[PDB]
Amino acid sequence: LDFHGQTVWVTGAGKGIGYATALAFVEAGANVTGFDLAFDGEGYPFATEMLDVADADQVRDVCARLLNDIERLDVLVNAAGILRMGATDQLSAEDWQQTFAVNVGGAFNLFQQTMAQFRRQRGGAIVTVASDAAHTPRIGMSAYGASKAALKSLALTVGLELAGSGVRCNLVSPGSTDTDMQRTLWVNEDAEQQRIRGFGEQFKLGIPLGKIARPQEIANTILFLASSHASHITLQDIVVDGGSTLGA
Ligand SMILES: [Cl-]
Repeated sequence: LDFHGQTVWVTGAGKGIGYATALAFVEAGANVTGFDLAFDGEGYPFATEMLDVADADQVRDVCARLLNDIERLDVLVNAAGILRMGATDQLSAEDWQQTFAVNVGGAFNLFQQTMAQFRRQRGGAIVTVASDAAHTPRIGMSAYGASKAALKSLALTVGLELAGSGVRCNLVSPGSTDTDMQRTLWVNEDAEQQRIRGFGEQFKLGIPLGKIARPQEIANTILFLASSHASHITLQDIVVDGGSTLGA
């Protein structure tokens, strides 16, 4: 999958899926810029822009600055996100509000500052990282799954709005993935095997392929959706979860 010479932006690029994705675009030849709240590593194989995707003004400022110097934004990847868990009636107000400002507002702000650019150049590709929790109700994640469902719907209507301009807009929806947020947030030790088996009691199915996702495996799916191999694919959402939702 060749991306040589293309300008690619990736949010949440500091860790996990976003970092894996930004790195994959570099390994595919692209000119990559990663955006995130912090970049605490000592080095990054892409250019990096500190940015709070929930701060609508900061997004306007950084995008205006970078759009001044780039002809063309070939690929935008929305991968920012935060996970706040709890039963619906126990979730704190802060957790509810920041879940939405990040998981939905983040993209919203990026769309508001980039959609003119996509209309100007008349093409390119967008991929947004939703979640399996947007395809199926998840105990403990009512708010998180709902933000990712709003994100998906936002991204699809944006896709319909730009299709006249020839912009393809798609989503990937990951299941359980080996990340630092997932590792720490497990704590049950053999938690990785308990996830693969499933939790019948909470109506959460196991994983038929018998393994959890690797971040590179999400990133590769994004690269396909961003590439010209997917030249007739728009408004689709690919679930990457070993089959755990049985295709839902
Ligand atoms: Cl700035």
